[PDB]
Amino acid sequence: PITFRKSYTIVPAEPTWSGRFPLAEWDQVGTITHIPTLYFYDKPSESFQGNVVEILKTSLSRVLVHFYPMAGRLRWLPRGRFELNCNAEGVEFIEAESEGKLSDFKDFSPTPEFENLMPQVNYKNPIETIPLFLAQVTKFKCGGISLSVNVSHAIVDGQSALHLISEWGRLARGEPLETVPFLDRKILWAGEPLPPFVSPPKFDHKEFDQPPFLIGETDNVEERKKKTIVVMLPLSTSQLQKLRSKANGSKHSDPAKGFTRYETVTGHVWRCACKARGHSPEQPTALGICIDTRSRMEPPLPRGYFGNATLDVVAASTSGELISNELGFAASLISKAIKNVTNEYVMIGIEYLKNQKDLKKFQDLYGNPNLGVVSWLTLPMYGLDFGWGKEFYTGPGGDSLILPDQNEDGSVILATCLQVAHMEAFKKHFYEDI
Ligand SMILES: CC(C)(COP(=O)(O)OP(=O)(O)OC[C@H]1O[C@@H](n2cnc3c(N)ncnc32)[C@H](O)[C@@H]1OP(=O)(O)O)[C@@H](O)C(=O)NCCC(=O)NCCS
Repeated sequence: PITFRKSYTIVPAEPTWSGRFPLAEWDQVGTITHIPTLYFYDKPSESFQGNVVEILKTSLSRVLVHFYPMAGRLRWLPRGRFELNCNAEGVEFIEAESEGKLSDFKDFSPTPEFENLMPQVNYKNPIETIPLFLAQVTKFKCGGISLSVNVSHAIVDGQSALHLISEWGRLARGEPLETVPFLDRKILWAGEPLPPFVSPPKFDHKEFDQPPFLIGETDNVEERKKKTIVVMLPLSTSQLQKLRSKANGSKHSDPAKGFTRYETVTGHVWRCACKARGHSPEQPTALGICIDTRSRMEPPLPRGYFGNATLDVVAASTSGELISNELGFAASLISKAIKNVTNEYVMIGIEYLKNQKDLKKFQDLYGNPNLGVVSWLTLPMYGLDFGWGKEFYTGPGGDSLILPDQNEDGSVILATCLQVAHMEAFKKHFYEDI
């Protein structure tokens, strides 16, 4: 319920480098729409006499000096490629008021009806009118505050978007940058040939293939149209210890290193989805894993590298093998697909994309029979202070998310997007068939 909405354009507070800015291959594939994050704050203490909206606008303007690419626009190039125009056209900031209360919210979680709180984007508009960054602050009726931030995956991954947001808070409190951004995407060979390969590369990565369809049909529009649903499913510390010890008992597990939380939960989720979808045993199925490459390259990417450095790697199996084998088998498929990602693997993946004739077939928003599990377990989300205090909740809006549980260290919450026809069976196996 919204009672006021007023929208402003924010440009950097000082002149900034202007011109044409080429993007890494990872910038131009996968998700190129906006990553949305929500932050909720309690009514500021009586101590606070600053101006909330003005603090936000002013510090955003100052932080855009150091992150000036965020203030630019995209422009299409030939062959599905695109680049950034650093033109300091600016970002959209919205100040809004509501006559709802913080206490009206049933609970806090990526949920719809929150859309009055998020700046909505019209992706059919011409590209040079679409800001890469949109923020909305909303004052509620009893003094609570909400802040949604929406930042293009076409120019950053989630790590770099949260870097931007964190520095925004720091500068609003008047203190210096924690991590200086490294902005030159040439370090990732943006718009440039890779070094020569010593040994010629074998282009055999699973993610180069297109994800399978359901065994009967020949394309996936029928599945794409079906009604889905998001449910939040907690996993307590002890449930995770059970799942993990069960997976480590399998001889596919690594000795001296167990399965991680991500590996275990993701294998469990893949098995549960397979059981719930009632596939024939031969049904191919692929699971997508986001992998941050920053520290996986040699040389590792520079500290504070600002851009997309995350790639989606695929593990694949059949529904019947996943269902019929123990949990450790599935987890070992996840773990093996992750351990494959060495420096050589990354460079071969970039070379593949450089040599593709059209990137449009790797862009825009997967589901049944396939799956994606995005780890949010290490993203520096928490403690964003502008300051009227830290937030009391923050979270994001075929993909499921593994979020940490901000109120019990080590516990997690799966944000699961599945078809309505399969959600009930999924929940049942998720807890029971532990
Ligand atoms: C692929 C990935 C998900 C695998 O995670 P993983 O299976 O936990 O394996 P890791 O090697 O990263 O970490 C092992 C353990 O040490 C911790 N850890 C290891 N390296 C770490 C690092 N560099 N920073 C923080 N924590 C780390 C992890 O939290 C994990 O702990 P857990 O088992 O208690 O959960 C992870 O490495 C990754 O790339 N994360 C990226 C998520 C992301 O960027 N998503 C947003 C995309 S827009």
